[PDB]
Amino acid sequence: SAMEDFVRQCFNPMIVELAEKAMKKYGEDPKIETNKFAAICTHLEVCFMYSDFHRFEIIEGRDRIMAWTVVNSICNTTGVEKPKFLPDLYDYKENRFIEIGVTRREVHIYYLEKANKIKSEKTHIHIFSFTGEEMATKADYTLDEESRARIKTRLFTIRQEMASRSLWDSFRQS
Ligand SMILES: O=C(O)c1[nH]c(-c2ccc(-c3nnn[nH]3)cc2C(F)(F)F)cc(=O)c1O
Ligand SMILES: [Mn+2]
Ligand SMILES: [Mn+2]
Repeated sequence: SAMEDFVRQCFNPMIVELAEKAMKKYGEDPKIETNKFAAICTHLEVCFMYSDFHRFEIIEGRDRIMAWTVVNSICNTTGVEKPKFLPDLYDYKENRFIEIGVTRREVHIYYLEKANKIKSEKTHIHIFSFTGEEMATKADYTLDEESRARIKTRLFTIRQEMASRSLWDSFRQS
């Protein structure tokens, strides 16, 4: 499959390995579910890049045992309410957990979907699009403009790399 080849060619091995590990744990072949492989890699990349702006702690990518331990630790020290779902990042400046969404669809459709999933208003929600559009909780975008633009540039580049290889149409409809 070209998609698997693109993933290994445009994402760093650490992201590719973690993505494979996530899917392989639940009995999913990154070769059969190629478009899901790409999305997990793309989303993980965004989470890692968002954290490099320590103001952020990265819950995403960690195994469930390590991830919940980090969340439990933060919650006991900060007094922040324990989230029902494992969140992606934790802002230490704004003292709140953050959920990061990446969507091929329109930002608002995904934002409301994620809000419904985590009816916890404590968890901040930031949605990015491959079209350079972003929606966040209370329009607090957290990161500086430059930082945020760099994430959106990578997302657009991923989209165009897929499209040069004629893979974007399948990805957007999945
Ligand atoms: O585990 C998490 O925490 C997590 N999981 C996802 C997610 C859920 C379903 C699919 C899928 N696509 N096609 N079939 N399934 C892909 C993803 C991916 F974005 F990770 F790729 C999104 C999050 O934002 C998140 O935080
Ligand atoms: Mn997550
Ligand atoms: Mn997420």
